[PDB]
Amino acid sequence: GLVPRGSHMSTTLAIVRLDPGLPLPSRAHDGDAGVDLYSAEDVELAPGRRALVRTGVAVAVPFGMVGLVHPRSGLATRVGLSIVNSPGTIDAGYRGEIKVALINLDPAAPIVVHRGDRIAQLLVQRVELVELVEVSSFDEAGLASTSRGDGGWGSSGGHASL
Amino acid sequence: GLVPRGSHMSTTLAIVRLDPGLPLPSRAHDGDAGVDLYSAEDVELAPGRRALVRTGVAVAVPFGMVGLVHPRSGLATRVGLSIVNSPGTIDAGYRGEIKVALINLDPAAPIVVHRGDRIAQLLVQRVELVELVEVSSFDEAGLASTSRGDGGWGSSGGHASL
Amino acid sequence: GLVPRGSHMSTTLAIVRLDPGLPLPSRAHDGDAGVDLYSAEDVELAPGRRALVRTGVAVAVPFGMVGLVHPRSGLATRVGLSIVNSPGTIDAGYRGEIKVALINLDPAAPIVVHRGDRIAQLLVQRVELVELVEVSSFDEAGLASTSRGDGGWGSSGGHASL
Ligand SMILES: O=c1ccn([C@H]2C[C@H](O)[C@@H](COP(=O)(O)NP(=O)(O)OP(=O)(O)O)O2)c(=O)[nH]1
Ligand SMILES: O=c1ccn([C@H]2C[C@H](O)[C@@H](COP(=O)(O)NP(=O)(O)OP(=O)(O)O)O2)c(=O)[nH]1
Ligand SMILES: O=c1ccn([C@H]2C[C@H](O)[C@@H](COP(=O)(O)NP(=O)(O)OP(=O)(O)O)O2)c(=O)[nH]1
Ligand SMILES: [Mg+2]
Ligand SMILES: [Mg+2]
Ligand SMILES: [Mg+2]
Repeated sequence: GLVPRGSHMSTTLAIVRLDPGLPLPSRAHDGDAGVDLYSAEDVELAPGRRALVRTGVAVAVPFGMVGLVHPRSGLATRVGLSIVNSPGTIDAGYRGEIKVALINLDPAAPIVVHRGDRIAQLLVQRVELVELVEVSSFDEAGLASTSRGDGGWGSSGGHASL
Repeated sequence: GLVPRGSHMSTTLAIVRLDPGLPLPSRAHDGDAGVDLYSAEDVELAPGRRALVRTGVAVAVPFGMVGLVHPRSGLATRVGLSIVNSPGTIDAGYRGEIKVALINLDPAAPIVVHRGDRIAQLLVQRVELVELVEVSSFDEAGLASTSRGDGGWGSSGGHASL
Repeated sequence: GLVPRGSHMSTTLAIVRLDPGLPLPSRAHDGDAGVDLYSAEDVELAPGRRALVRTGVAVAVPFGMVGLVHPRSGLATRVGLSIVNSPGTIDAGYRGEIKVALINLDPAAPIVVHRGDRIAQLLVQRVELVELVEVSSFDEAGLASTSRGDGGWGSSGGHASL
């Protein structure tokens, strides 16, 4: 129960298990970035299909932070599982159930998810709650020219298509 | 106009409305992680098709930060809308128009986007501007062994496929 | 070799080039959020197919941070290249090779990746290593009501489908 001096600053996350039959989300290994979310339900996804899957939890992301729902890498490579809105963006004011928009990006093999499978991971990070300052031009804001300028969308090269 | 003591530290984001006919991006609710980006154009996406869509804004993400373009959850589940390069990564030096690489992941129904629809959200976060230190092995860097080791890509289990 | 007073706080990332024939990952422009990852191999992706591609590097993300593998925007729009598990989540304890789960989201044109192409970018950010506090209800935790409440999944509108 002792908070190591190292962890004095670590953030608490209130969580409600809407489905008490599932374990609390946990990190697979010390230092892992996210806690794994469970599926509360059985669902089968044919190739190309998506589903909105309940995780059985609600959280209270602190004000000034964001929760982020990321796909797991193993299911992504092994069976083509993804998340339509990845990274899913959990707002600090949200008090509903976290759901995951799973999608089967494999062309031929269905994906079967069972209740209690670990289907995604939840990260928590600080976010800047931006105050927009509208300007007529970045010059007017007295901003210096930058190296990148308006270069984007492959401008630096690195593939034959670019 | 008073900055609450709580918000003293909040980050300003210079923004140019390249399309002045669109509202400034805004947070839907207090504490929300992102501001919603508008489409500056009408575009129809057949199943499987993608488009590079103008948002009508340019921003100056502060040095030491990153802008992040995330899909909205409702369009993702309701109509299969996604973003090919999600999360889109807006560099601090970028001064061009923010564009969104929308894609229709539904197998059968086209997606119609109208000018003035909210099609994505923009977050701003700090980023570590990494100094790489090349080493011959993590041992040489005197790094301690870790629990995870070289485990990845589903190593912790949690689905029948893994 | 002088660390500018401005960069005193900048984070070092230990890296092993498992494939020494590839350049170290680098930022395309000052201030860019990520370093570009190379492919260590040649791979051809037919429409809809995915592959697990080696980058030739291993890193040691600091404890309290996360590495994030993001797609590049140019390949995403030009040829439909994406990443199945985007954003890929590199844990601080991981000492294996970084791999990228590339996928071809174009319906008709194959994507050819050559060894030495820049196929993704790696960001490093702080992460909150969450301590979960289970509560019976957010009321019990004495949390105030929020504007958003349980609204999600398009609740704020902004498209005809919502
Ligand atoms: O969703 C996005 C992503 C990028 N961009 C712009 C801003 C960003 O700084 C720039 C380059 O983004 P990436 O580095 O993610 N893509 P890529 O490496 O292909 O382009 P470049 O070669 O210019 O770095 O493109 C957008 O407008 N929207
Ligand atoms: O794009 C990625 C993502 C993950 N990885 C490696 C490093 C990360 O620490 C490890 C596990 O990532 P995930 O936790 O996102 N996937 P999963 O939960 O399936 O694997 P594990 O069960 O090992 O945690 O896989 C990559 O090499 N590239
Ligand atoms: O993966 C996710 C993403 C969002 N959500 C919930 C929490 C988040 O606060 C809420 C809204 O998320 P978005 O803002 O990303 N989507 P959208 O803009 O469509 O919904 P809203 O109009 O309610 O903001 O939906 C999930 O449960 N899982
Ligand atoms: Mg994992
Ligand atoms: Mg929203
Ligand atoms: Mg780039």
